[PDB]
Amino acid sequence: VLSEGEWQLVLHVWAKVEADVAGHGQDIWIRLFKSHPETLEKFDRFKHLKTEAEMKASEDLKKHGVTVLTALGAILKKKGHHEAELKPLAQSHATKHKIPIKYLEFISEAIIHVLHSRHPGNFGADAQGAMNKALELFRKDIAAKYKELGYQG
Ligand code: HEM
Repeated sequence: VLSEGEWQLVLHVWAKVEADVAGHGQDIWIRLFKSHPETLEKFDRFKHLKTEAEMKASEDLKKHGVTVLTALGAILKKKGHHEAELKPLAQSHATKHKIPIKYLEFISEAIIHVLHSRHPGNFGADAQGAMNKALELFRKDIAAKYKELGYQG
């Protein structure tokens, strides 16, 4: 359980991210694919991209980034009361896409790296600690759902 003070730090920096959802989406997925190439293999729709240049020019990848950040933003705004939002996400990622928990850890790392680079003034040590706590809560609850659904993860 996070304290109200910790949620405030998380939503304060997220408000800045919302000023340019598409741009943040691009930086995050590009950071992930470059740092962990194996994650790209899970997208039959993007597995052909060979360079950072091709990724940055992809309109479809940009669109998907917006979809992903909008879904994550809705969860964070619930401040822990996200049971209803997690069910459909857990089902599709465990049963259809087959995404291991380890890959959710990799994208959490990419999110923190991008926020640190673009928002240093609003992402100091205390704020980073609060964001890590929020993302750990997310992964913990998704993992529990994965188990109930029959996927090891
Ligand atoms: C930050 C956590 C993530 C969020 C909030 C998220 C959200 C979503 C959403 C909303 C969709 C579309 C609806 C659906 O199929 O459920 C989606 C699709 C998908 N996600 Fe995720 N996702 C996350 C992490 C990942 C990761 C780490 C991978 C793989 C490395 C992944 C792979 C996929 C794939 C393959 C699809 C289908 C794309 C397509 O072919 O159109 N997701 N995700």
